[PDB]
Amino acid sequence: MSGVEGAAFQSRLPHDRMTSQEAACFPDIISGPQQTQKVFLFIRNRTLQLWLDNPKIQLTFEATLQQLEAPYNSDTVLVHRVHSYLERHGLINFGIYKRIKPLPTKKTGKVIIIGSGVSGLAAARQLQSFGMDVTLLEARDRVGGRVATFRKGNYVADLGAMVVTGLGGNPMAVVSKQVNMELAKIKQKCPLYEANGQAVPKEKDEMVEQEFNRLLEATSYLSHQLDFNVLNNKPVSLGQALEVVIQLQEKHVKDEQIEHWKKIVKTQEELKELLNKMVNLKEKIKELHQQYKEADITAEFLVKSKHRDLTALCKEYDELAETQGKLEEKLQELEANPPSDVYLSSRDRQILDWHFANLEFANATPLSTLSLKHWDQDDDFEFTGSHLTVRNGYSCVPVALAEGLDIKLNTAVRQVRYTASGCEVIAVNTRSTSQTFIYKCDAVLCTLPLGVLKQQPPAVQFVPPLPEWKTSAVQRMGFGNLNKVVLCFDRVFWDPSVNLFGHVGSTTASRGELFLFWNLYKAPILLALVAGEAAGIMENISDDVIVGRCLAILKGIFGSSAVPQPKETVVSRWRADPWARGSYSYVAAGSSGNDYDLMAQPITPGPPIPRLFFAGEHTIRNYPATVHGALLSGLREAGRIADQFLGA
Ligand SMILES: Cc1cc2nc3c(=O)[nH]c(=O)nc-3n(C[C@H](O)[C@H](O)[C@H](O)COP(=O)(O)OP(=O)(O)OC[C@H]3O[C@@H](n4cnc5c(N)ncnc54)[C@H](O)[C@@H]3O)c2cc1C
Ligand SMILES: O=CCCc1cc(F)cc(F)c1OCc1ccccc1
Repeated sequence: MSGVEGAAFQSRLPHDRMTSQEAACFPDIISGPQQTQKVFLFIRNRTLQLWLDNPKIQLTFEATLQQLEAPYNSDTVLVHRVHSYLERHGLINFGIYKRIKPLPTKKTGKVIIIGSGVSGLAAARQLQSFGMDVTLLEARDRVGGRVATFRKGNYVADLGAMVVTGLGGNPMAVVSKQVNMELAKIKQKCPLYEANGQAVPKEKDEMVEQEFNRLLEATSYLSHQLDFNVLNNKPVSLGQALEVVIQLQEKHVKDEQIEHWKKIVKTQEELKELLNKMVNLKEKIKELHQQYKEADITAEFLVKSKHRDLTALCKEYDELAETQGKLEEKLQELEANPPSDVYLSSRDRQILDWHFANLEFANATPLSTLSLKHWDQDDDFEFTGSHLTVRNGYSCVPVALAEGLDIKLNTAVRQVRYTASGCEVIAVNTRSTSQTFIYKCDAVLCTLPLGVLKQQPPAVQFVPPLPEWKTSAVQRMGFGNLNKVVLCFDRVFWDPSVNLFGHVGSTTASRGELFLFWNLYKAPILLALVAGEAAGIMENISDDVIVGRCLAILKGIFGSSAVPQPKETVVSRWRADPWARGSYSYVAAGSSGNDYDLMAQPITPGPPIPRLFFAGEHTIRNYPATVHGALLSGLREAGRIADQFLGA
């Protein structure tokens, strides 16, 4: 594919037609001749290409006009329109870049942003570029939110986001170039170790995995082909459907076991009756063998008759022992080819629970909480390319984003007042909570995590309270959990050529406890994941004991002598973290992707213009629970807000 077509793809745009969004802002193009539309698209793609080819400097209108070839560089008005649209919507001149045109010194409109994670920072930089007065209020003593990098000595380790999900179409590709993230592709191989330390043999790792795929497709067939979505008044969870399809495979195994037993018994009865019938014939021949020995002309003919009759019963017998053979032959082969005894052996199921845990990792919640119909509604939006880890720590992104922003750390928002005339945010200093702050403004952008919005009683009071249609969405939606244990050693004792290895838990309930180990970093560091039901429960374990359990697993895989005591350790507790209350959102049973749209919807105080805006990973339907989705949501909101307070 070409250069300009690649730029559309990298911007998540169809290279050869206009989006609905573009059709709204450029109606004259839609109703116009086909030729002009083709010219529009080329101007849009080429502008994106100029920006994506060098995202480190601002791409100005003037510079765009100068790098277009004829006849495109001659339609100055259209070029400005396109450049302005792309800039407003954050498709060019986003992230951190050298400004050509320095910042307008008289600001226009005052926006408070709640929260200094990627969504807040991304919006903030936009709004600051559009010439507004932006202040962020962050409760932690750092920026980044759920991007949190641990650094001590040579050790670098991410406690929140750590993976970049393909660069094709990914806005983080731009930010990576801007910020100089060291990215590294993740090697796919992931050996598993049973709870006793033994490696899972390849036959089984392969067999179980393929059966995990088949099981999971069956739940999709149930949902998206049989409408198995609402059972006895309740929406079906993924975990529930998974139980169903396992139960049928178990039924299928039991039934072919029954058919086999029936085939055995039938052949045994045949042999039992045939042998008895052969028994009676030996007796019948016993009595004729006796008459033949006793034996005149009627005697001379008596012998021929007795011989003719004695050998006829031997033909009957020899012919039955022939059938005797082809039965006990058919029997012997059936006693040797039993079908499966059980669908899953005890070890097989434990290994299968690993794959389930891996999916509870990806979604941050136990499977029995996920919406069967919608849990993967975002799959059509995945980026192309291999996944990467941030070898220098993902915190480099929000820290770069924070440069030059008016960011008030240790400032926790307690109440958001919004009315038709303006807004007031009330916050306390987390170091001296008697100290209070009152921030007047024209608009509030709320990037508070869904976990904080769900908090009952509320951590942040809204005045007037949020409308029912918004609170209903917040209650319906899922906010999951996921935790990491960071182990820093003075020497690498694991396989260096492997990024991942799995610990197969002993029980289904605990299947997510320390189930996946990551080797990601220059220094000798391991990350152990705690997923599913284990995530929330493990937060109540002291660090010394949970690390002891890691070392117990690792000493089982590598030997008790090869595993030294760690020099430094860190354990996340995202659920108990008051500024997150969880890891990220998931589509809960009974929710749907539509709730992500309602989360993004701004609030207008009744009689009118909107004042309270929403960004964050829980507000972007096609990219939830990700860093880039948070980034995209901040860009989106900055465009929405600038449209309102500067003009569309
Ligand atoms: C353990 C873990 C692993 C993850 N794995 C990945 C991964 O590899 N890749 C990926 O793309 N995503 C992953 N994610 C998800 C990703 O980190 C998030 O989607 C993303 O960080 C969303 O950030 P946000 O800006 O929307 O919210 P946040 O980063 O939470 O920002 C909200 C901010 O508001 C602040 N705040 C809270 N309450 C208040 C208050 N009262 N007043 C003021 N400020 C307040 C918070 O401190 C925070 O800074 C993971 C997340 C976690 C936690
Ligand atoms: O550590 C953080 C993982 C959380 C996460 C949340 C998402 F919504 C999407 C992700 F890509 C993702 O991170 C990498 C990943 C990819 C596939 C399966 C599991 C994890």
